[PDB]
Amino acid sequence: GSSGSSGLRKQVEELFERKYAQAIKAKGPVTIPYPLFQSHVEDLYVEGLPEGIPFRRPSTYGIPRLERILLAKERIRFVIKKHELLNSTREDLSGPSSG
Repeated sequence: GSSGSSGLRKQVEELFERKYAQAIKAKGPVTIPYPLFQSHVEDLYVEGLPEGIPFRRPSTYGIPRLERILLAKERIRFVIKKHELLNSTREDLSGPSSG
């Protein structure tokens, strides 16, 4: 039972952020606001997703569900209609360093 080194979730986790970061040309690790997006799904929403797989924490999706998301990565896309909507919320991350 060894996990960590390369994992679907991680793959998606990095992907999700990646796409998002791309939408903001971010060469760094960014966080995806589930609320800001949930409260504003008419502005902030993920696209290119496969069928039967919405835009939610990849820490829930099934092993097979993730794979697809990775297979749709080519299509996957993050539309940031409202940018400001993002800004303002708490500011400052503060925590450990991941890379």
